[PDB]
Amino acid sequence: YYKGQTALHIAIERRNMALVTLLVENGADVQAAAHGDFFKKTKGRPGFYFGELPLSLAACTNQLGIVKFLLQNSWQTADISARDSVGNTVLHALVEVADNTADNTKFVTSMYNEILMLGAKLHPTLKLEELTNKKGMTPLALAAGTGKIGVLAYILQREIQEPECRHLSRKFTEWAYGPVHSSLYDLSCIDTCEKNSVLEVIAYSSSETPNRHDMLLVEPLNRLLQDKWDRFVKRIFYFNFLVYCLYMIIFTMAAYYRPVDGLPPFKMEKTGDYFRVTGEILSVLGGVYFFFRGIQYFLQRRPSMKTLFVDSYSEMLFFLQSLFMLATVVLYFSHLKEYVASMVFSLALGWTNMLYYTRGFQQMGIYAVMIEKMILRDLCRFMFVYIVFLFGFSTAVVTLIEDSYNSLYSTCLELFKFTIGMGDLEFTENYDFKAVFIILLLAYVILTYILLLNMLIALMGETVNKIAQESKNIWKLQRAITILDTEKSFRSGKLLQVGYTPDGKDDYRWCFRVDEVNWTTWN
Amino acid sequence: TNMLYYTRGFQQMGIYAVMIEKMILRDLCRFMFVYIVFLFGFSTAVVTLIEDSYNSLYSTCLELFKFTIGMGDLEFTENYDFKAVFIILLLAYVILTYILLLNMLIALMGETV
Amino acid sequence: YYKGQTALHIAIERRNMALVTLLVENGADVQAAAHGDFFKKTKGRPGFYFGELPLSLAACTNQLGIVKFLLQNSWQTADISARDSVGNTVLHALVEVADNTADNTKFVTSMYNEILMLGAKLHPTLKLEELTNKKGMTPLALAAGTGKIGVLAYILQREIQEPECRHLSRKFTEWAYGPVHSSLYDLSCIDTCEKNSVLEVIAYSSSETPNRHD
Ligand SMILES: CCCCCCCCCCCCCCCCCC(=O)OC[C@H](COP(=O)(O)O[C@@H]1[C@H](O)[C@H](O)[C@@H](O)[C@H](O)[C@H]1O)OC(=O)CCCCCCCCCCCCCCCCC
Ligand SMILES: CCCCCCCC/C=C/CCCCCCCC(=O)O[C@@H](COC(=O)CCCCCCCCCCCCCCC)COP(=O)([O-])OCC[N+](C)(C)C
Ligand SMILES: CCCCCCCC/C=C/CCCCCCCC(=O)O[C@@H](COC(=O)CCCCCCCCCCCCCCC)COP(=O)([O-])OCC[N+](C)(C)C
Ligand SMILES: CCCCCCCC/C=C\CCCCCCCC(=O)O[C@@H](COC(=O)CCCCCCCCCCCCCCC)COP(=O)([O-])OCC[N+](C)(C)C
Ligand SMILES: CCCCCCCC/C=C\CCCCCCCC(=O)O[C@@H](COC(=O)CCCCCCCCCCCCCCC)COP(=O)([O-])OCC[N+](C)(C)C
Ligand SMILES: CCCCCCCC/C=C\CCCCCCCC(=O)O[C@@H](COC(=O)CCCCCCCCCCCCCCC)COP(=O)([O-])OCC[N+](C)(C)C
Ligand SMILES: CCCCCCCC/C=C\CCCCCCCC(=O)O[C@@H](COC(=O)CCCCCCCCCCCCCCC)COP(=O)([O-])OCC[N+](C)(C)C
Ligand SMILES: CCCCCCCC/C=C\CCCCCCCC(=O)O[C@@H](COC(=O)CCCCCCCCCCCCCCC)COP(=O)([O-])OCC[N+](C)(C)C
Ligand SMILES: CCCCCCCC/C=C\CCCCCCCC(=O)O[C@@H](COC(=O)CCCCCCCCCCCCCCC)COP(=O)([O-])OCC[N+](C)(C)C
Ligand SMILES: CCCCCCCC/C=C\CCCCCCCC(=O)O[C@@H](COC(=O)CCCCCCCCCCCCCCC)COP(=O)([O-])OCC[N+](C)(C)C
Ligand SMILES: CCCCCCCC/C=C\CCCCCCCC(=O)O[C@@H](COC(=O)CCCCCCCCCCCCCCC)COP(=O)([O-])OCC[N+](C)(C)C
Ligand SMILES: CCCCCCCC/C=C\CCCCCCCC(=O)O[C@@H](COC(=O)CCCCCCCCCCCCCCC)COP(=O)([O-])OCC[N+](C)(C)C
Repeated sequence: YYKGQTALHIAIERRNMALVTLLVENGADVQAAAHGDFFKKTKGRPGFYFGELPLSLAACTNQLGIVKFLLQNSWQTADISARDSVGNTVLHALVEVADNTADNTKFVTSMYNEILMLGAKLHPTLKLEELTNKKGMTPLALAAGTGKIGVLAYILQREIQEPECRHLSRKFTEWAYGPVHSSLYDLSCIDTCEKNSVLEVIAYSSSETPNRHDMLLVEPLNRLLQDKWDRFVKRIFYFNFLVYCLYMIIFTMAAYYRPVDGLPPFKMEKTGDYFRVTGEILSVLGGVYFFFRGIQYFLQRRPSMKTLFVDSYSEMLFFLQSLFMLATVVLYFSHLKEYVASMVFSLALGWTNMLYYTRGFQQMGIYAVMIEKMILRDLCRFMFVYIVFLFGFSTAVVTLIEDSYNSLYSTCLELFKFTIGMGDLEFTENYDFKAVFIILLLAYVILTYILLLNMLIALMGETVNKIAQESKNIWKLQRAITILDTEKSFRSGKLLQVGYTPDGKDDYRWCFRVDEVNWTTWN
Repeated sequence: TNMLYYTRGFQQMGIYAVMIEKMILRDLCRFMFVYIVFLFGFSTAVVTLIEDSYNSLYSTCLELFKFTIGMGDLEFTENYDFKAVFIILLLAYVILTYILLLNMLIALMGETV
Repeated sequence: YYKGQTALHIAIERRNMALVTLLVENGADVQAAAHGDFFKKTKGRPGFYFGELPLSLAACTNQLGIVKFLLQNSWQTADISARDSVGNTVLHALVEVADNTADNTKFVTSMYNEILMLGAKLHPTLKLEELTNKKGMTPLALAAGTGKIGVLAYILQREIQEPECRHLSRKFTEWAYGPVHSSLYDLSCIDTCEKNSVLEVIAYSSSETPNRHD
């Protein structure tokens, strides 16, 4: 629990820089391995993780005066990389500790700056940040995966104004003509990475992973995806939308002009049945595509059990459409007319799934997201209570009905008509007590139609006030996944020379030119 | 309808005519795209299921425009083969268009104002 | 791209008022014609437009101490009208540079005031603002067409309290009886103009033309 904890960790955590000097002189190392349960991540534990090592403790402790000592001393030669039981360095661990609190953000980014410079002052034989833990995650990708927008904003916009420590900048200003100043944001492992690009870790994040939808508003990401969109994804996406529209046009007439005379599999006799069979072939193949394209989404991401049903909603409804399609093949060869039952569900899913492709458009794509955030937030709450009432008063009505509205379906059906403006208050005279029948419908009308539908409109109006910004930020991620999937299924930015590493060479960098214009920054 | 031009000589009415513009384009265009996707989506799905004169894409698209104006019969055909399909598919239509998307329009149309 | 750019434009843009003094003494004119693609409007170009002329550069640069020098010197006699490849003067160009940012609004209107007075101190044989570019647009109509509400608010409400420079005011207070004070806003080329009244350029503006409705 307190395993590995030396007296030097006491000298640090108690904010006593004097004894940390003395304790290492006695032999007690500064590479001490606090592999204790208290000293690992919480995961249901009241503990604190800092990096398993003294240097990592002081960095995560509001202790800068100490951290410089753990390196600059003659007694011990504490390695600055110095991984732990999980591979995390001081820089990794210094991302594990961030909480997105503003007071924590200002602190971690200040400290995170200082160890980098110190890691360059002593020996440049590094690339600190290109080290990975035992999840194969750099601190950059670790702040993106763990949802640490504050650190991510720093690492991307990192500019250090001094000669030796500018190679570790990743925001280079190239030219300026007064108010105009032009940056050269580095793209190394934001879009092109071997392991865990920033974009492949924001967009493809698990649903919790906080601030999934804010991590892209971090400049240059909103601006780089819009470059990929305007350049080589707007053309492909609108071609994906074409083929899907044509596919739906083709699966629709092959469904509209289906046979009605016999059993399946029907047989080709006339010319017009050769045009539909292709319409049926070209229909099913897309259902193999959206099937395999859906299986891949559950084998090249392998999202958890929860992450089938909390954030993958579109990918489900194209896969689900494919299941109703590949149930429509099994039952068109099983000699069964229930393929139609599956086939109309495929159409209904299919056309509704145009509401996917309207994410290539801002005001329409935000609209498609509000629809999501109403189906789940306002319509689920509604349709639970509405079914309680509907089935509540239905039973109460069909109970009262005797001796064919003496049925629970038609009563639940006739009471669904009050809500669509088609309720007869006289759909039965087959009862024994009229005040009961009508007090019980007026109770239904008042509670469901007058109150609860109109209440839905109110809920549904309080939601729009809230998700106006969130749904734009959910829209840009949906377009991001569209950009990234297009890439995996064109290199952005040019290979500019920005400066020089502190060993003599040209620091070649793939960089994204941005052009801002201020009027108080005359320098 | 072009009287709604000349009501710009009046403040509270002329502002009203401008809100009408900024709803036709902002809220009703977004609505009537998605509404036609659903309408034509579920219509095809219904007239597919219909056999042997509601075996038509017009009248089905027409009868499904009646759920939104409060005139939708959930029994405008018995000419089908599967009733759960016909009614799950209309309730899907009603819930998505009438209960959700019209009432959502009112919400959008209220955030605009 | 950098065409026409002299070493004097360097001495200005680098905010060095000392070398601008020396460089004109060597013959390098202060009517220099920076007809370069970088020095024209963006229209899909990462450039900066200032007015194609040094006097126009410093006016659009957070440089007032320099602008008075480009006129008040014995070595060269920089014309204050001094049109460019598109006809814009310092006053026109000083509207092209406005962005409606509040920090830019306070700046351009302060500077836009100063060249007018200086344009009156040296020689009144002008009507600076009644000069037009090659679109037939004065700086007034150019701030209305280009959507520059901050400059437009200045030019219309322009009142300068001093004897010689009040003819360039266009907001004259006539009478006052304590709390009551009565203005006389000038209407010359707001409603009655030969070319491009302010109202005929706000209302009849293209749809982008920002702040049409403000
Ligand atoms: C026999 C089987 C019986 C059935 C049960 C089996 C399980 C059901 C399937 C599981 C799924 C259930 C879905 C329930 C309905 C709601 C769906 C909906 O709001 O999804 C919006 C979605 C948005 O994008 P995405 O999801 O990509 O974005 C996500 C998302 O934003 C996330 O928050 C962010 O992390 C991030 O942005 C990104 O990760 O976009 C679309 O889904 C495309 C548009 C599709 C239309 C959306 C409208 C709703 C249609 C529902 C009804 C279908 C049509 C009628 C069918 C009739 C009967 C057959
Ligand atoms: C997907 C979500 C639901 C959408 C649908 C929404 C609609 C409402 C929900 C409908 C769902 C339930 C449908 C009925 C289930 C089978 C029994 C049945 O049909 O009737 C039984 C009758 O007696 C009853 O129905 C009362 C017993 C309760 C059954 C339902 C469980 C309660 C939860 C669910 C209820 C919701 C409560 C609120 C929920 C929080 C048996 O009789 P019968 O089969 O009719 O046989 C003919 C009898 N005859 C010979 C006399 C003619
Ligand atoms: C102004 C905006 C629209 C307003 C109207 C809104 C209403 C909905 C929109 C209606 C617009 C389309 C109307 C149909 C076009 C002609 C084909 C036709 O009539 O039916 C064809 C059938 O098969 C089909 O209709 C399926 C093929 C798709 C056709 C439409 C293209 C998809 C986009 C548009 C669709 C929207 C999708 C969502 C949009 C994002 C051919 O058959 P028929 O001609 O009937 O011939 C009689 C056949 N009989 C002998 C068997 C009896
Ligand atoms: C094709 C979509 C293009 C999209 C753009 C246009 C926008 C869409 C807008 C408007 C729609 C306009 C067309 C409406 C149809 C009327 C004409 C017609 O087909 O009549 C025939 C019906 O046809 C069928 O039964 C064929 C059904 C499947 C067709 C799908 C294409 C086939 C695959 C290849 C496609 C090419 C792939 C390349 C695509 C680039 C008449 O025959 P029938 O006597 O009714 O007999 C039918 C069977 N029955 C016995 C059951 C009755
Ligand atoms: C080989 C037959 C040739 C003839 C076919 C005739 C065409 C008839 C149509 C459709 C019939 C074609 C077969 C079914 C396709 C299923 C739909 C599909 O895949 O959609 C995908 C297209 O992405 C593709 O890669 C599609 C395949 C390439 C297009 C080739 C045909 C287009 C020809 C015509 C070209 C235009 C010129 C015509 C006039 C305008 C959609 O993109 P996605 O990335 O999958 O995103 C959705 C999935 N997600 C939500 C889970 C992310
Ligand atoms: C077979 C034929 C299939 C149809 C052709 C399809 C292929 C060609 C498709 C698309 C090419 C481009 C279409 C025009 C877009 C205009 C832009 C616009 O107004 O955008 C605005 C609204 O969004 C819309 O207006 C889009 C409306 C829905 C999609 C286009 C209608 C046609 C498809 C319907 C019929 C489907 C059913 C089948 C029909 C038969 C949003 O603004 P923005 O523009 O995003 O502004 C930039 C903001 N941003 C940079 C932050 C993002
Ligand atoms: C037989 C017996 C049947 C019983 C009755 C059957 C009723 C069936 C229906 C609804 C059942 C009741 C569900 C109540 C949910 C409460 C709202 C909620 O949590 O909203 C959250 C949605 O995010 C989610 O993850 C919840 C999604 C709920 C189900 C989604 C499927 C709906 C598909 C379509 C089907 C709909 C039409 C149904 C057609 C019939 C958002 O909430 P929030 O404001 O953000 O706060 C929570 C924050 N949080 C997200 C971080 C947690
Ligand atoms: C919100 C808190 C939850 C409350 C839930 C409990 C509430 C329950 C309340 C009341 C319970 C009892 C009501 C029914 C009477 C008993 C049955 C009976 O014999 O009926 C008979 C007595 O004849 C009548 O006319 C009906 C009696 C008057 C009912 C109206 C007053 C109550 C309405 C206020 C309702 C509550 C308001 C609440 C406001 C907050 C019916 O006969 P008829 O119809 O005259 O003749 C048949 C006609 N025929 C021949 C044409 C066929
Ligand atoms: C959040 C809580 C939710 C609510 C929970 C609690 C429930 C709240 C809900 C409903 C409760 C309130 C309504 C009570 C209904 C009584 C029914 C009754 O008795 O019918 C009997 C009327 O009997 C008569 O004697 C009629 C003459 C009296 C006039 C009644 C007023 C009209 C009622 C209308 C109400 C509609 C408006 C409702 C607007 C509110 C039937 O007998 P009859 O033979 O038909 O009539 C006599 C002969 N005659 C026709 C010649 C006259
Ligand atoms: C053939 C006969 C044709 C009719 C005669 C037409 C000619 C005579 C027409 C108009 C003369 C004046 C009418 C009264 C105006 C009252 C002012 C008022 O209340 O204004 C308010 C509401 O706006 C309205 O009340 C206006 C309502 C619509 C127009 C007038 C109704 C008659 C035309 C309908 C029938 C058409 C169909 C044909 C009918 C046969 C607004 O406030 P304000 O007043 O603006 O306040 C000042 C604010 N401001 C300074 C910022 C702006
Ligand atoms: C939102 C995400 C998208 C989901 C889309 C996919 C959803 C698709 C769901 C389901 C797909 C399958 C449904 C139909 C059954 C197959 C066809 C068949 O044989 O039907 C028969 C089986 O008899 C029945 O009674 C129907 C079976 C029960 C259906 C109700 C449960 C599902 C409702 C929940 C719906 C989803 C809730 C979603 C909540 C989130 C019909 O026979 P009948 O009617 O009994 O007899 C005929 C009557 N007659 C003789 C008078 C003529
Ligand atoms: C965002 C996502 C959007 C949604 C997407 C997913 C879709 C969501 C939408 C709809 C899905 C939920 C509804 C399922 C409908 C089933 C239809 C069916 O099976 O019909 C069969 C009923 O078969 C029976 O067995 C009836 C007895 C069971 C009671 C059923 C409850 C009432 C359903 C009412 C529902 C209305 C209320 C709906 C309120 C929600 C028909 O057979 P029958 O011969 O007529 O009946 C048997 C004999 N009897 C009459 C003597 C009893």
